[PDB]
Amino acid sequence: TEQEDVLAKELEDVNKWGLHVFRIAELSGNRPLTVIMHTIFQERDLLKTFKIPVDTLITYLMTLEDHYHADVAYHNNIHAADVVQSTHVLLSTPALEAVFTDLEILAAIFASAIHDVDHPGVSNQFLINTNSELALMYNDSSVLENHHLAVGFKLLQEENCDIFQNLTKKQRQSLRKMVIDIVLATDMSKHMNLLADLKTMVETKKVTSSGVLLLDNYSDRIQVLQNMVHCADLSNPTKPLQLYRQWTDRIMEEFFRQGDRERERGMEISPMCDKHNASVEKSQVGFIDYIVHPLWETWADLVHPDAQDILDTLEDNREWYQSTIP
Ligand SMILES: CCOC(=O)c1c(C)nn(-c2cccc([N+](=O)[O-])c2)c1C
Ligand SMILES: [Mg+2]
Ligand SMILES: [Zn+2]
Repeated sequence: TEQEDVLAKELEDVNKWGLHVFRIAELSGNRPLTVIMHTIFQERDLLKTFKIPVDTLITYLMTLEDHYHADVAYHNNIHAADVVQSTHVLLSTPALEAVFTDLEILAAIFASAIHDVDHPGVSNQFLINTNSELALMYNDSSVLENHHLAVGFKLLQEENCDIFQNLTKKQRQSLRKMVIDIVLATDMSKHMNLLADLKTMVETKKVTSSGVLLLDNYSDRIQVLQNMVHCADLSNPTKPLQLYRQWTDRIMEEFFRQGDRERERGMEISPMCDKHNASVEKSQVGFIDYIVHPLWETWADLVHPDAQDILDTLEDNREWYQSTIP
């Protein structure tokens, strides 16, 4: 089949920054997370290493993917597939060669896959301000992130979905802890603290003669994995412009829908959520200057000079967005 052939060809770029993820979503019948996760697991030999039955992996992935909302413009299965694939590329950074174990690799990829599952398309602050059941359950802290974790793990208990069935008890405990530590770190309210700690690691950085990072204890290892997945989460502005612009269109649609809910409820409209008073291009330049560039520049220092091409693209995109402002 032509559709199946073109999908296979697009998936050959799975190890590259700038994978045509939207095209893959279309060609796979809206199954980018399932096909990209399966491809990556095969590429890294994770099914054999952890004795994961192929049917079990696909069943879990399809179930997980079904729990991403198809009517949420940004925080959906395409975003999850994109973060998974971006983490997969970051794990292959020369400076991290042989740094992480297969279990740590599995944890980072799994964390990426479930990190926004069942996202309702509204922010933690909106959930807190509307006295939502989610904010009540989670006592106003990392409300969404706790929920994404709970759903991602609970789905492993569905029929033929336990992809970790052949891991030892110790491996399962370690993976669970790492996944929780990683997904909770994707809460944007923790960004400044995560970045501050990453900068501290860079200053005291220890490397081999080839530039490979030397991370001994759990605190340092998980910190790098947390920042890696956080970078993947915040990687849209570092992708080829055609991809970045699509992600911007999607987050603005999602944000505007939240603002529409806020406006009708008589709530103050959140930043970037007012479709009648928006400055999309100025907001992207601000996002890059204050959040994305500071993070990626620090990551680039940690793995110097492996992230130079990513940083170059980010700066090209910032320049272009700035040029659209008269
Ligand atoms: C593609 C442009 O993206 C954005 O402008 C943008 C802004 C601002 N915040 N966020 C955002 C919102 C919730 C969570 C995260 N995240 O955890 O990375 C990022 C995005 C994706
Ligand atoms: Mg999130
Ligand atoms: Zn995300």
